[PDB]
Amino acid sequence: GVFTFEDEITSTVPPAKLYNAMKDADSITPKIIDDVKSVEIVEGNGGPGTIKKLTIVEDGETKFILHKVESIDEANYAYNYSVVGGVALPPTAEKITFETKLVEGPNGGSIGKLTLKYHTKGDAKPDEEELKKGKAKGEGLFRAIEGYVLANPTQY
Ligand code: NA
Repeated sequence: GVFTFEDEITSTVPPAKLYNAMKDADSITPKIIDDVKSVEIVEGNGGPGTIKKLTIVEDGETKFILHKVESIDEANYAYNYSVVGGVALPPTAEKITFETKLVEGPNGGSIGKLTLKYHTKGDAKPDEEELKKGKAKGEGLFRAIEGYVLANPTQY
């Protein structure tokens, strides 16, 4: 089955602008996040079903993570993807889905609605520790994109 967790975060960047930057996560992420070295398309054209391979060098040792693009809704500022392979994925999980939806902020910013879905093998409830890592990962990407936009205002 599926275990679901919601999280909400705010930004000072307006949603249309953040969303445009998200589309460039593949090039933005390696620059901002020290451990991320590259993001490469294994299969597909960037649309749903696309598989991406992230190369990371935590410590001094290389690691791969695999993402699958699930859906996009540009009009509603949504990007959804799943972790589908790599040591990030525990054996009790078929996949971990990260959904991001941006809405308008009261003062010219955005509200990020982050949804985390764990598809477990035999309805294995996620660990306090596992979730913690998942919450941090989703929050980390959002901050990486936001940070790039705030640091490079002419870009978007
Ligand atoms: Na990097």
